[PDB]
Formats: sequence, C-alpha cells, structure tokens
Amino acid sequence: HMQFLEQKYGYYHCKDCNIRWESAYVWCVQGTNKVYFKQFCRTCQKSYNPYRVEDITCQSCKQTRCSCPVKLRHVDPKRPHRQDLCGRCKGKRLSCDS
Ligand SMILES: [Zn+2]
Ligand SMILES: [Zn+2]
Ligand SMILES: [Zn+2]
Repeated sequence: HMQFLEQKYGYYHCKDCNIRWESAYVWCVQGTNKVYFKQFCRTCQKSYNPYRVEDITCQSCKQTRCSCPVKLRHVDPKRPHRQDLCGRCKGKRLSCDS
C-alpha cells in the first residue's frame, strides 16, 4: 500500500509568473506538513510545493484532524480542482475531486 496521505489546504505562489493559487487537495504525508505531490503553475508548467499548508476545517463536523470520510464536497462547481495541474491525478481518468 502507498502510505496514507492527508488532504490539506495549500497556498501557492509562482514568483516567475507572479501567479498565486490555492488548493483544497494538497496531499501531505499523514500527520505532517510534508507535501507528497506537486502542483503545476498554469502558465510556466513548472512544479511547486505550497509555501503554507493548513488543516482543512471539515464541513461535515467543523473540526480539524477529524475522522469523517469527506471533509469538503467533491464534484464542486464552485471549488474546481485543476486535474491537469495536479501531481496526484493529472495522469489518471478520475480526478482527486471526482
Ligand atoms: Zn509559473
Ligand atoms: Zn469531520
Ligand atoms: Zn488531483
């Protein structure tokens, strides 16, 4: 099995393109802030870790570090996930948020 990963919230900045983005699908080594998968800048297509990681506040139970199966709804038109810029799912048929 791959090590368990912990979905967290990340803040990113590509200084070369001066593009900031955020993501609710930052995959961390569980229990840590170590980021296991890169995300890619939409303009220069280089790989980045976020400069800041935060625990997700669960929208099911309102806690951090909870055991709920889903903390943030999937398939969310108001909160898209760029599959093509995600180190975890850019090569897969189903995105992280599918
Ligand atoms: Zn860039
Ligand atoms: Zn929860
Ligand atoms: Zn993904």
